[PDB]
Amino acid sequence: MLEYSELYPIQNGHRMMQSLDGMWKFQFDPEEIGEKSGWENGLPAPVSMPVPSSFADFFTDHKERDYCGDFWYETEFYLPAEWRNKKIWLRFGSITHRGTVYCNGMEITSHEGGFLPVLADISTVAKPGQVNQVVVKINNELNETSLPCGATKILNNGRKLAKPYFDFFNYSGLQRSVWVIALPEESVKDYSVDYELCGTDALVKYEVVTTGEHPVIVRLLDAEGELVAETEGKEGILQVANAHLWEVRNAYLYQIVILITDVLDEYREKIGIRTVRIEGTQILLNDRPVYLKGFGKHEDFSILGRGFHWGIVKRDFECLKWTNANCFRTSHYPYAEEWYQFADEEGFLIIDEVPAVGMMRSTRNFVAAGSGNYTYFFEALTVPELLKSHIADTEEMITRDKNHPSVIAWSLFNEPETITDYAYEYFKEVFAAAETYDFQSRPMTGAFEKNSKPELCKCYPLCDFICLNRYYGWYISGGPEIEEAEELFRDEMDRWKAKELNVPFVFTEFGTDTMAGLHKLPSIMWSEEYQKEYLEMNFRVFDSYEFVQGELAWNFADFQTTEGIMRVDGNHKGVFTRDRQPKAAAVVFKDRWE
Amino acid sequence: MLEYSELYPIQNGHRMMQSLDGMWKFQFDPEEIGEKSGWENGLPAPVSMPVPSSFADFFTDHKERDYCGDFWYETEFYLPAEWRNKKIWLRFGSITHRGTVYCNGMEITSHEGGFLPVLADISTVAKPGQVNQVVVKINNELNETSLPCGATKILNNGRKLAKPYFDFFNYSGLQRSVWVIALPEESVKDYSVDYELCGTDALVKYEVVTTGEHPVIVRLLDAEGELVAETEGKEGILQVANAHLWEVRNAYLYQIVILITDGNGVLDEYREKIGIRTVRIEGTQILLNDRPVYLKGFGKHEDFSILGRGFHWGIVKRDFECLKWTNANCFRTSHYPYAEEWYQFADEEGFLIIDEVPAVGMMRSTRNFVAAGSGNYTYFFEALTVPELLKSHIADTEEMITRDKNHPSVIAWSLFNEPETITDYAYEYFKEVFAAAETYDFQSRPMTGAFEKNSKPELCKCYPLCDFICLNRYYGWYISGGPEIEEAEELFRDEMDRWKAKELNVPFVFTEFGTDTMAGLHKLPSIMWSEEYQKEYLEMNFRVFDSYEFVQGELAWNFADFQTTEGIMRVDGNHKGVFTRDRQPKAAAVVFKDRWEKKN
Ligand SMILES: [Cl-]
Ligand SMILES: [Cl-]
Repeated sequence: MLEYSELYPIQNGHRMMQSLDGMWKFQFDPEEIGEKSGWENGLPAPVSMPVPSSFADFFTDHKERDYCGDFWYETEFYLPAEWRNKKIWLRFGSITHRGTVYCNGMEITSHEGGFLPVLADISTVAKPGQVNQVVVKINNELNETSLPCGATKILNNGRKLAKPYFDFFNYSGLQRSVWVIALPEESVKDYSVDYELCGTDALVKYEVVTTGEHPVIVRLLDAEGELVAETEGKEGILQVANAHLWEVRNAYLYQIVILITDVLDEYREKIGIRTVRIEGTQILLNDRPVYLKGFGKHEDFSILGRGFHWGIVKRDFECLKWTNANCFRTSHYPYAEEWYQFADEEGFLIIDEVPAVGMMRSTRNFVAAGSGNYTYFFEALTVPELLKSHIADTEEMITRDKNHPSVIAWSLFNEPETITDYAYEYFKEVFAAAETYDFQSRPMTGAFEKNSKPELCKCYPLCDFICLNRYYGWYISGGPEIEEAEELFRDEMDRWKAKELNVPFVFTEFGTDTMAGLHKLPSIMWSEEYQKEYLEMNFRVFDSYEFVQGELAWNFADFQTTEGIMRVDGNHKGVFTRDRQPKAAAVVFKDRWE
Repeated sequence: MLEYSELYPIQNGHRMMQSLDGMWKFQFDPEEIGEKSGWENGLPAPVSMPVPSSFADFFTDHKERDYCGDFWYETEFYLPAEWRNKKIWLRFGSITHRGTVYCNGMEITSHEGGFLPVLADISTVAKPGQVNQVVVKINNELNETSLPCGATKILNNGRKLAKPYFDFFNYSGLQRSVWVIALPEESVKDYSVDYELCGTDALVKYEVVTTGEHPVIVRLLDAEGELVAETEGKEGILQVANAHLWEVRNAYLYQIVILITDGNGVLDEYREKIGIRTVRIEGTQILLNDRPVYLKGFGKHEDFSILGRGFHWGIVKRDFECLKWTNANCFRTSHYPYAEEWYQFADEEGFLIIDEVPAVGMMRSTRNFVAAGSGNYTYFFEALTVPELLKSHIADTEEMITRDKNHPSVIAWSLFNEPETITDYAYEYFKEVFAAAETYDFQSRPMTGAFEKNSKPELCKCYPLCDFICLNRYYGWYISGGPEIEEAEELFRDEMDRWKAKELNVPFVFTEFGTDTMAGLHKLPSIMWSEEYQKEYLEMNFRVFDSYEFVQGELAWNFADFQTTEGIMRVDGNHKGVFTRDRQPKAAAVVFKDRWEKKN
């Protein structure tokens, strides 16, 4: 279990917080001489770099956009003098992909994983009342011992080029907000809630972790601040009579309030009373079935790359609502915590995905996810280091996101090898670990490439429901062969039906690249009309199987990828353009999903 | 009465034809010296030029693209020896806009009007069994004394620049096929058919004009070649028992055969395909074969990448497959008569045509699309140029009607588009055009024209002349667009309520309505110029149309993106197309398909 708290920062009497967002100093370190040359003390010749954002798309030259290797940030903040006697942490929403944090010259901690928060305890070096310095050494290379997976090519000048095993640009930097926070010396470290429904009434079971021994009181407030339940102890049950349940696209948020007393700490968070259970082939939310309708997405916008902005969230949610979606998948990595906060208010359902993408050794991975070629990926001697990373990223993800009502499943892989017992052994461990970290035991899943065929795949028995990525009519029998493609699709769904697994299937990826404004009569692959015809055919197949309980189309919006001959300025399978405007097919979803 | 035949060329024993399409020789004449310098005998420094085609879009520099003034074409053809003792004509489908034809050095004839055939009798100068020469001086300037109307600016270096009073590019040259043909010394010059429906049977009234006095017999053949009627005489009635009528989008064509007989011999033989059908306006209704018809389709343009107005059959084939997928039954030949092939093919496919003379730009404005609702009168029909303009307007009408009157597809003549009509000088002008048109058409079929918003119900003086009234309105675009579209609808309905209150008891067709739409431009919520806005503008205008019993047709503007003269309001032509210039469909094309599948 973890040496820090994953809880979002708040500001009350006992807990303080100050934003470090703004313009930082930035400098590339291509010869990797920073540590030995005093950069922990300040950067020798930096530039200005916005935070949060991704560094790549600001520059005007290739070597800098495509930089791969070591690079540094530095900034300076004044701590209020009133934060003596408090524990003081730096909280980075993310450090992509790995980094060591230095503060006032001292190395505080290093982290691996570029999509989950990083906590640095600077209590012993922070100078309250004075100006303080923070310096972060970051690395954005890809390998097969960390997620997401890939490789690093050295070119003739010795400069490094990222060669990912995934299909999305390797944005990196400090992409999410950065805080400095003050906690009490005895503090709430973690807590977990589970829900039971008793007719109209409800139980909120909870457990609490603290950095101390003092008694804990837990209060639960309704939307208007009035009290509805109170229990003493670090373990308890809250009784909410005539409970107001969090519903799909109709949220109700209670407020939990955790206290440590003699009052030493207070933590407050919005939660939603709802239950998630798989009965047979159905997904039950509050004991009634739900059908998932929505999109795979990316944290991706012009200029900012993966940088968080609230304006992107607002628009992306006003578009999801306009299509009448109810659900999205945080593909292929946990998002910024603000996305889940807002999903909670709006009643969207989230499949939360750990970044286990790239577990097949292929640099053009999307044509290759149906080629039939096994890459011997889980037979290699780096696999134990990889497994340790994957489990640690699952643990940090679940701890961070488990108390959001919108999060209803965990996706623990996208398009890996599953056709050999080497991969069963691997994934069995991962699921085992995820089952222990989630106090609610909500459904665990992953998304399968076409190569994980019903006859050969070893891993679908680990899944509570099964997610399929399928491109019938695009990478398989596309264009004039599109009727062959429908058959082949039905052929496979027939074989899955024949297995009588009695579990739900969700299509988590299907789509066509579509250039906005390419019209052709008759339609051709890449036009707007072909996208509509494609979707109308996948819909017919989905609607032919009682156990298909969900469609998450790929993608919500055009996004940026590694450049290559099959990628025309990124990936054009969006239903919206990258500036968040709808292609002709968005209307297809809107109508179907009403 | 015209000094030549408008009859399309055929090839039998009595009548022979030869195409002159190919690379011709071409030369600009900016100093206007060709005649004094002997260009009538050949050009001194030519380049090659495709025929048929408009010259403008081939070149890579502005001076040649935008050329305005005199320019010359030349080619050479071999006349077979066997054409001695025939009358030999050159037949240009069109010479744009005016020209003078020369054959082996000799001025044969001159013609004014850029969109109808030019016939030049070269019988005295032709040399059969030898190689012959044709040379044409063309001028593409615009003025206020011919159609279509514009003006001509002289730049500071002496260059002429066309400044049209219309919104389409001033393509010009030899835009249509060219033939040399041989006719008999006694030939059929002209004929005309009218029809009456007799239950299962039908009458084909007719009349023939020849160049001599030998007698005529007229035969009528069904679709399979079999004889169904015969009559002696230059005027007659053919009696067709168990007639197959020509019906909208369900065409049947008879062959008519006109012979000039020397007892047991044949002197001339002309064959055209025709279609029995009747057209009549009864009250507010447009009756085809005695049932009501709702017009659904488009205003078009003879326009295409590289070719300009140049004629190609593939442009036809694609454009008709698109109209059929759309479920249209109609189109208007805005704003000039088309190549004859367009009509021939509309006959096979059963489309209805409104045939438009080129009477456009009768109002002095160079940005004339912002000005058809401005409210500003330009005294256009009180100028002393007007009597000359009237004469060539009538002349183009007579030539259009004489040419096109025997196509079943042609159900009405449009004699103006967006002129000034709020004035008695304009009533007196158009009373003459309409009176002329009535006489040249043997079927006395409906005559109309299209009115700008400026020609309000209270002010207009010209709508009485029309058998039905065509309106060009842009409520939701030029008027009260974008955020104000709610208001554009109430304004529209207020105008229609005033037309209603006049109780004119005539049908109204909407011949223009549309929005510039950039393919690929998507906005949510929609904005003027987005594809989404096109669809909404349309849904709005349909609600208005459907609120009025007397609205009996809707021709959207335009079938396809097309080229205009350039300027700040024109992003590479006009983008009111429902299809792109390369004839693929924007999102509002299915709006039409669905509405029109489920009308009548
Ligand atoms: Cl460069
Ligand atoms: Cl130039």
